[PDB]
Amino acid sequence: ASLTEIEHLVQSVCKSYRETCQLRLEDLLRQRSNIFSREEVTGYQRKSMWEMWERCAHHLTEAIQYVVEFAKRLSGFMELCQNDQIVLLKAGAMEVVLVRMCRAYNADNRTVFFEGKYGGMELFRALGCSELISSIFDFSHSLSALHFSEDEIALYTALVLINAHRPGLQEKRKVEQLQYNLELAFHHHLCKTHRQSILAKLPPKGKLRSLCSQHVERLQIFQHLHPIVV
Ligand SMILES: CCS(=O)(=O)c1ccc(CC(=O)Nc2ccc(C(C)(C)C(=O)Nc3ccccc3)cc2)cc1
Repeated sequence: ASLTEIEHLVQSVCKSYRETCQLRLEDLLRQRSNIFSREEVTGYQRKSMWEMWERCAHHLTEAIQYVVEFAKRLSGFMELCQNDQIVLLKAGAMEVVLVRMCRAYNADNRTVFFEGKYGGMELFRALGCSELISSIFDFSHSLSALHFSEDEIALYTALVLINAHRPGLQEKRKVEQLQYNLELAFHHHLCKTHRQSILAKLPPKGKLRSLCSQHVERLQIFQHLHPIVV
């Protein structure tokens, strides 16, 4: 893999992320002053846990759909067998969402974009799972503070997804080769942008898995068997 191949692969992954990022970064940041009022917050707190889990699942499933599309545009991804595609997506899509969603987090007032406005962790009271939400907010606070560029998000989320250690993979060696090229690209690009300092600051990969797994443990009771097309 020449300089040209790596630098192509960078530009390419950043293309596919931009065409699938769901909400423009620009819009997210401008909407930061649009904050839920105390009345609006109380409205969400009073909702049943069934309705809140349903709404949140719906928004997560939409976010996953845009991640499927991102994966469908990674060159390498389609070359894999139907089984591994599904395996990487089942395991990975939600972890990508978690990373992506840090774009919708405002560290100044500890709020997240949700149904057209910004609100704090208190919006989600009715869900019951306060430890989890706090962990998600702490994680996002942490990721927020190192100012991931959009291309950094693209390169990083591509590696979140293209992970050769996922159990169930039938063509593991192929995923490794692809994981390896995405690593060269990420590192290459960090080098050119003088951003190599973020590497030691990234979360451990087991952290994404655990937050997303903890999530699904407290969601299992309300939602399972989600249709999600490829
Ligand atoms: C993700 C792409 S994006 O364009 O940046 C974006 C699109 C749409 C939205 C609006 C939007 O769905 N907000 C939203 C949705 C859910 C949650 C909660 C309920 C806390 C949640 O469960 N978060 C979570 C995320 C990943 C993994 C596990 C849990 C909080 C906020 C926000 C950001």
